[PDB]
Amino acid sequence: ARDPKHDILFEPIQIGPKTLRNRFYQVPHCIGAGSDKPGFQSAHRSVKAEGGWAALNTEYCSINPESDDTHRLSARIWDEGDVRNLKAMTDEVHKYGALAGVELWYGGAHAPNMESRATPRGPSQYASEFETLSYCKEMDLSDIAQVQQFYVDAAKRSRDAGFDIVYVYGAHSYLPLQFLNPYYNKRTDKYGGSLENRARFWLETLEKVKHAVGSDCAIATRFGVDTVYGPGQIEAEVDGQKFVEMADSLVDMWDITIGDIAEWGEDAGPSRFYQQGHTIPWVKLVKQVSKKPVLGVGRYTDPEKMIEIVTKGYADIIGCARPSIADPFLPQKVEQGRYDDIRVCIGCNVCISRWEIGGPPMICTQNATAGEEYRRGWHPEKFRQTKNKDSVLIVGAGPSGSEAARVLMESGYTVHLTDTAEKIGGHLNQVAALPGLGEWSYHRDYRETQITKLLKKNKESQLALGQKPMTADDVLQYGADKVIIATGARWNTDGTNCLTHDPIPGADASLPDQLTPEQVMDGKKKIGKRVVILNADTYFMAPSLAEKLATAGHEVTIVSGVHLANYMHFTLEYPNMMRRLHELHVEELGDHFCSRIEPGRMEIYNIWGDGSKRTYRGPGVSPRDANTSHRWIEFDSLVLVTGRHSECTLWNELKARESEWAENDIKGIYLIGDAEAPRLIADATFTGHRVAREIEEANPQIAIPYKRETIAWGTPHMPGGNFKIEYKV
Amino acid sequence: ARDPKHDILFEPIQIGPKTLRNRFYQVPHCIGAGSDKPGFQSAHRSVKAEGGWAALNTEYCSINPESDDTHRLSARIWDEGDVRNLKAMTDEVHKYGALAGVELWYGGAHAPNMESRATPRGPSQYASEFETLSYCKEMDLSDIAQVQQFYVDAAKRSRDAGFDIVYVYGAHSYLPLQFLNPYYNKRTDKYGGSLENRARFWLETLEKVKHAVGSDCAIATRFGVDTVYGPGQIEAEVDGQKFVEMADSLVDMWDITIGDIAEWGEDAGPSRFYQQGHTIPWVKLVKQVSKKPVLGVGRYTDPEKMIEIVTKGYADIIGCARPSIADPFLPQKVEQGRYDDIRVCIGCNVCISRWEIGGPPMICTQNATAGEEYRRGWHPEKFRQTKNKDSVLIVGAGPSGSEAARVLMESGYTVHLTDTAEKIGGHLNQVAALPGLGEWSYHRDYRETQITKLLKKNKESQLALGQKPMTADDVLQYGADKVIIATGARWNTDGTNCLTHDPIPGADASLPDQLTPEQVMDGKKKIGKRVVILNADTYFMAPSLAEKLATAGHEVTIVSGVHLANYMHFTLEYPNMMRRLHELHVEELGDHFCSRIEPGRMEIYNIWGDGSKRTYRGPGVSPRDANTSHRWIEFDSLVLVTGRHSECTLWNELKARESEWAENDIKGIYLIGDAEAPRLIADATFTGHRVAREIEEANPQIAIPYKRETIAWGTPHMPGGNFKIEYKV
Ligand SMILES: Cc1cc2nc3c(=O)[nH]c(=O)nc-3n(C[C@H](O)[C@H](O)[C@H](O)COP(=O)(O)O)c2cc1C
Ligand SMILES: Cc1cc2nc3c(=O)[nH]c(=O)nc-3n(C[C@H](O)[C@H](O)[C@H](O)COP(=O)(O)O)c2cc1C
Ligand SMILES: Nc1ncnc2c1ncn2[C@@H]1O[C@H](COP(=O)(O)OP(=O)(O)O)[C@@H](O)[C@H]1O
Ligand SMILES: Nc1ncnc2c1ncn2[C@@H]1O[C@H](COP(=O)(O)OP(=O)(O)O)[C@@H](O)[C@H]1O
Ligand code: SF4
Ligand code: SF4
Repeated sequence: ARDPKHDILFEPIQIGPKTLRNRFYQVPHCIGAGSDKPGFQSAHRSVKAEGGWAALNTEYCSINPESDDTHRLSARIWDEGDVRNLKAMTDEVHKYGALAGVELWYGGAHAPNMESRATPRGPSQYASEFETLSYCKEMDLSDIAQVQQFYVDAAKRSRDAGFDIVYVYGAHSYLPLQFLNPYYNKRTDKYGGSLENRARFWLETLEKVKHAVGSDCAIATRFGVDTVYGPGQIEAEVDGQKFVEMADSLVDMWDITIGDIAEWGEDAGPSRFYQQGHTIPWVKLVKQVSKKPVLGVGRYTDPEKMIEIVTKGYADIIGCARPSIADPFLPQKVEQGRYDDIRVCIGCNVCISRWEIGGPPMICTQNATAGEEYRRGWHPEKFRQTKNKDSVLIVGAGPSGSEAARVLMESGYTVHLTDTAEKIGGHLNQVAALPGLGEWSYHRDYRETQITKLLKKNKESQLALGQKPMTADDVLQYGADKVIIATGARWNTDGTNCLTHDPIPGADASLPDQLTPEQVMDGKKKIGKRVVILNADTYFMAPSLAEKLATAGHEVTIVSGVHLANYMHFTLEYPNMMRRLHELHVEELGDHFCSRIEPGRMEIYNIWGDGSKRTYRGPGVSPRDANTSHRWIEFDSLVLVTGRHSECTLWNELKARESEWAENDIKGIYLIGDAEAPRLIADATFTGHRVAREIEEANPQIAIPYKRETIAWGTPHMPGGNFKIEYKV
Repeated sequence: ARDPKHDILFEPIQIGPKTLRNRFYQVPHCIGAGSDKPGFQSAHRSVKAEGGWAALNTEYCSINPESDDTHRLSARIWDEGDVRNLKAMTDEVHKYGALAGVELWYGGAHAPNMESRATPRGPSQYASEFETLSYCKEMDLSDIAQVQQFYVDAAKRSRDAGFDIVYVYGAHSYLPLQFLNPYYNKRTDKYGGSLENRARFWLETLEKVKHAVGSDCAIATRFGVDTVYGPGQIEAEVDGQKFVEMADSLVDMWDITIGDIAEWGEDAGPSRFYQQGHTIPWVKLVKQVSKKPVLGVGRYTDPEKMIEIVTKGYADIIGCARPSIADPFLPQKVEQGRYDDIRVCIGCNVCISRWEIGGPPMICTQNATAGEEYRRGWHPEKFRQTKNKDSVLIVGAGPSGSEAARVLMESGYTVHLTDTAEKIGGHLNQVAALPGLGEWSYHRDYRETQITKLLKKNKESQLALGQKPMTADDVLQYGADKVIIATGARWNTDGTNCLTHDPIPGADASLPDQLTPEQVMDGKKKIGKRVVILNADTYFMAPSLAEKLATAGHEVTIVSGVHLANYMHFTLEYPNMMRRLHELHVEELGDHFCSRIEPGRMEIYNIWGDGSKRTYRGPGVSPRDANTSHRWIEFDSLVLVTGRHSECTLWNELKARESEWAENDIKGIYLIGDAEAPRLIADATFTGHRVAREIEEANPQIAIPYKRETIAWGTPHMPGGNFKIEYKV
């Protein structure tokens, strides 16, 4: 039963001519579908509609070809073909009684236009601080009228597509905000200077959009109320609140964010730096002066926090993006009082990293069905029930093993999950202990909670933790119909890395002065004062250990052969991470790797040290002059973060003795997660989810085909268009 | 008439059961089309078929979902949908009497599989040196059987699609090469160790493919004969030649390359480092031991060079990739003796940069129609003729103005091209003078040659160089019906940059100790010993100037607020560029920018110097602790490379006096190229080509829409498939 305190979250709220059934609102957010993958777009949004969310929005939607984000993927409302594709989403969302919204976007120079090759226009000419080679043309008065017209035309197509909510997008430093912000706007005419002038472009656009579709659609505006850069850009109590007062009568609802685009991690707060509700100080400032419904994201996943902001008058609606990805059924579970079934977002930003990389579909660390709803037919809360009585033994309870266990149990199988470790979680139990990664434990907390309750539904299922390591013989005679090996991976101990694919002479983590990430995290092995971290990995391990060690008083130097924290650019953690390492005085030696290690010292070299000229000098000799940049640096302790290797000995033994499987009535043994190949936690979780869903297929080791959303030759995107080659001659 | 010496280039050559009509062969190369953009794929290849190329190949073609290059785009031959889409290309190519080929690809860990989420397999487990977070599973004997079967199935699907040539792709360190190369292969079974064991995987695969389609298709293999890393990887005179001897009986033709994947710029040699025929020393070693037709790329654009390699026995066929993109009609022009009509590739690698970025379609600096054949209907050699007598005045003869002039003249308009400069080329004349960029001149040599020739066909047209700068009055009273302003851009002189969008206090290129790129290239202003280059641009200017000054004896330090030469990662010039700067002792100070400048000194700061923690402290106050990393550095001369701005003064005046156009019989004035917004030379060229093609449209300032190749909701990619959402429950 739902706690009566949460009843307020289920009261309807009027937004202009529309009514939200409850206070759960999915703000606009990327998923890697746009108007190019209609199935993905409709399935992902409609499951949330089924899940109870009051309104579902598309991601930023380009109003015209001159605002093309390629290589990144945005939605598009350019023509009739887009209207058709996007309607599939509004139709499916309406089916479950929810509203559908679109976020009208024009990016200025922030849009690289790599597909269209068109020229972006802006208030003044500038080179984007995000897309450094992208420049825009300064707009004259007719340019302004024309772009405003693009918005009107787009709003009209949106109504045709079935959208109930139309946004004039002014967050993440996009067009309307560029005119408002002096950082971009250097004009001296009526569209620049004073706030009245700087606000003019936005005010006129809102008015024109309202005039065109305001009777049929709710007009909302997304606004970056503070750029969080201090004086120089937008400040909430200066221009921020004043603009709200000015535009209040034209808008039906305010959707608030903070930050710009280069650092939008200030908005999409990674759990590494920000807790739930991190945006409250800025968001509440809007309610204070607005007379319209206000909402502002803040990684809300806890109903207690949700009621707090609402009853305290900080917001009227609960806007979420990531929380809705991790759990499309969040509203329903709160309504039904099923608090323990809520799959809480861990704020890892891996979903976002996909958008930033440009082009690939979204994936989620918690929800392995995100992005898979349409192409694989995986509903996050509905599982195909087994008709047989097969039992499954799962060796390893990490992200992959525990997810496979959870899905199989949900499907009705009898499962036996075992691990030598005392708790479910595998390597993730160590990872969440790294500085700032505490919330990543929700991944294992959820699986622990779920597996425990699922055990009550089938007494033949068993959970055996803190056990002795399973052996080949133990597995063969266990008596399970099928076996899933999810034994994980370990960090290399001999220097093996992606640059050479070979060990490094002198690297041995069993030595007193060398450690692996595991040895550092266990905290038993002593670590000297001067620490050198040798890195060949582009994600979080090296910087996280550097932070941990520096805060403990060690002198840290990171020698990196690959771009340090590269992947963190995509998760939006990079800027604050660099600032953190800087305040801790961590020295970084990029573009360098190690050729040999000795006790207390190592020889490093610049990776660009070979001669620039290539000459054919015959066999046995390099075609470039020798690298002579080698130099030795000393250390008290050397931490090796060179790469990982699959722990697949058990698997290898079982495979060698495959002929014995039949004799023991073993129908199949499958290898998943890091034990198959070291992966991102999200993908490790996915492999477990997949073998569980496809356990009855011919070969669960390899995935069955998924529906592909690619154009079919002979079918034009434009209704009634000619698909054939036509040269203009 | 064609020079008799070039007759040999038109002799047919037998490759297995197929015959090449001449020696012009387009090797496989990316274009950003794959199987996702069938129109782009068929049009781009067929124009070359019409241009006389004997055979046209697709780019690398994935044989199975576990070799998915997303975010990069490759062709795919996974199912019937792909066969349908790819057949569009083979049909169109056959229409012009040419053969079509497909390059079967399996990438190992080099394929990040971001769309499929599948696990790649390889000879041993390793983390790709290219995709550092991508690991593969070590293959057992059944894995090997299964992957070889993938190739067979792909080959069979290829034959169904109408391909005449089927490749087993073993270049760029892909699968077959991974088994042959000790760098990847650490196996101890019959597939590792000795050369015969290392070659086993490739040999078996070739044999199975030949057996499956060898009677209907020619079997070719692409091979990286030398990884150009010296001992440790493949060496031409060691394993290289021997593998050729072993496989010779199985292949119908050898397609040779050099280098790996991380640095394939060694293969696709940038003119900055390599001249035409740079691969010869390696390629010739193959013909030395082979009995089958050999071909090896080398940026061949000159017929004199083409006949040299053939008559000297270095190769039997002329394989080209880039030269075919710059000029789809290269073969026909040679055949007809029209040597001066050949549009020579400048080896800028901008086409390639688009593939590396991942997702965007290809563009060409020389050929503005590349990628536009299908979507815009632009044929590179056919222009729609005008039916009126309009004359067009073009102010500025740089990349944009000269291309607009060329296309207008080809279309039959009377054109008046003028510039204050002595010759055609604009800023490109200074750029080609930078160290190693000499071949970029071909862009202006081509336009100079064509314009000169086109003037002869219309005596009303005129070329006026070395003139006084055109003023608004001059333009208004000139007498032309339409005017095109192509006045270019200039580098900023006040420190204005993408980071702040404002000038830097103390920045003034008129002072004796500060210079702009133009001042450095003119070589008149004196430059002191210690030079500091302040950079905020991510392409070639800062590195090139640094090289130029260092070779001249100056002590150079580059202070960069953006990732130095980032765009060069995409053009494949980065590795050799960094080695060059290192040899020249150029110091780099990344992650730093400039707050203020004084005579002989500048104050710099670390861009990550602000506090990592964000706290709301009200208006007027920054939410982060202040950056205190500021320090002063000295210099004798400071070179400013902070950004560019459009030179649009003339345009602005004309627009202000728009009311005067009608009375002077001026129908319209258009702004193109860098004057509209600083662009890459390729896009500047594109703007000129576009206004020219659309001069008769309602508004030539804005492009008319192009055909979009996006799926239409309601049409499944799989023929006979269901497009509706279907959950597996
Ligand atoms: C995968 C992803 C992509 C995003 N892209 C958009 C976008 O298209 N448009 C937009 O206005 N905001 C975008 N957002 C930002 C979200 O709207 C939101 O402001 C952010 O995720 C914080 O909300 P949350 O803390 O509830 O996730 C994106 C967020 C996510 C998760
Ligand atoms: C735009 C582009 C993409 C490429 N992609 C491929 C590819 O898919 N498969 C392949 O084997 N080679 C690829 N290449 C490499 C070319 O096949 C060729 O080896 C290289 O460009 C050198 O030939 P050229 O000097 O005549 O251009 C690519 C080259 C270009 C120009
Ligand atoms: N022989 C074994 N018997 C039981 N548990 C094992 C055995 N070998 C490894 N494990 C357990 O398997 C788990 C693997 O988890 P983890 O490394 O997180 O992998 P993944 O990320 O693939 O889920 C670890 O908790 C480890 O204790
Ligand atoms: N007022 C003018 N009259 C004539 N030519 C001009 C005038 N202003 C600039 N130019 C010329 O216009 C040309 C612009 O070329 P460029 O900078 O290469 O631009 P783009 O790359 O756009 O073609 C330069 O050669 C410059 O001399
Ligand atoms: S990928 Fe991570 S941050 Fe994104 S919704 Fe999932 S758990 Fe949340
Ligand atoms: S973009 Fe450059 S390197 Fe590529 S085909 Fe064109 S001129 Fe050649």
